[PDB]
Amino acid sequence: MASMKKKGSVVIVGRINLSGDTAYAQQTRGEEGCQETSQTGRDKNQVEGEVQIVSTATQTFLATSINGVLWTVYHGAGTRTIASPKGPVTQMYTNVDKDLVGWQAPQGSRSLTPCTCGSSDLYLVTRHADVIPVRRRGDSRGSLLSPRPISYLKGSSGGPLLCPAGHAVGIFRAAVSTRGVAKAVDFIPVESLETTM
Ligand SMILES: COc1ccc2nc(C)c(O[C@@H]3C[C@H]4C(=O)N[C@]5(C(=O)NS(=O)(=O)C6(C)CC6)C[C@H]5/C=C\CCCCC[C@H](NC(=O)OCC5(C)CC5)C(=O)N4C3)nc2c1
Ligand SMILES: [Zn+2]
Repeated sequence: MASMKKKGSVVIVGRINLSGDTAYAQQTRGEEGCQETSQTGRDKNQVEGEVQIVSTATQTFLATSINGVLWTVYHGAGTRTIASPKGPVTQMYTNVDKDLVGWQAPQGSRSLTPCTCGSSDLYLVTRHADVIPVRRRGDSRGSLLSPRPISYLKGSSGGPLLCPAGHAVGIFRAAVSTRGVAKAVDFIPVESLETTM
């Protein structure tokens, strides 16, 4: 069929700045430039940092570099390429059973180190640069110390859960809610990433 369309690439549209004493979101590309970059797959913007804000034509979420792989959720990215300076980059990891995908980390990004602390005092980083204390409750669950409406977590899948030392403990996947209040989060453990690799 000569009519059949191709889905666009995932596009980096900003980042969560964790460099200093204050966490804050930065936008690096507007909606229109995102639209064109998604269709061409050609993204000339400089990439920095560990947590990227990413978008498709219809969804926005996060992606996190750990050990030289930019990781995110399958329910956001599907099987899509990511835009890069030389054109679309095909996924190097895809696992729908884990809700997980990964591409080679962009040039200029910084990678988080996988946590080996065994600590259960975690920190979730959201797309609004909120740093949310989370107590680990199992291999893939943690409770929010201060619950809040799921609205505040929407769009943060693909972001990191970090240990007190700033290592990557997991990738935020799903919210566990009661009457619209997020009491707990479900995440992909970093060990599951390390095994996928
Ligand atoms: C298609 O192929 C696949 C393969 C595997 C897969 N595996 C999943 C677990 C999954 O789940 C769905 C997406 C996910 C998010 O919503 N993810 C974010 C998020 O932010 N997404 S997002 O906005 O960035 C978006 C949509 C990308 C743009 C983090 C939340 C934030 C708010 C959630 C509010 C309402 C939703 C509450 C819900 N809860 C829950 O399902 O609990 C289950 C469990 C743990 C047993 C009890 C929930 O979280 N999700 C539902 N889809 C798939 C799909
Ligand atoms: Zn650690």
